[PDB]
Amino acid sequence: MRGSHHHHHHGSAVSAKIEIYTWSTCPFCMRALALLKLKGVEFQEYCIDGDNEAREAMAARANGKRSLPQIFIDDQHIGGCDDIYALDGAGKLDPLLHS
Repeated sequence: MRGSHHHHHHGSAVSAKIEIYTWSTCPFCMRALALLKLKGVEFQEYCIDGDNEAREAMAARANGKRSLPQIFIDDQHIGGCDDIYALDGAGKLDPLLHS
């Protein structure tokens, strides 16, 4: 195991689970994607263009909301584009991404 390794009872290596549901061409989705990309974090985008079934799966997790985008971090519903930008402006987004 050659390398410079961090030990703190981590056990199996896991990380933040970051999810965003989008339409690719929605300007609010595009703005939220830009913010996540600028943070440099690894994240999963559920691009659901034209997919009603996926929108209903999204709504089932997002308090019935079908507005876009919808963002989850470690399985918690964060909200939409305005919500993530508001958190960042308050200095509260970085801690949630783990930093």
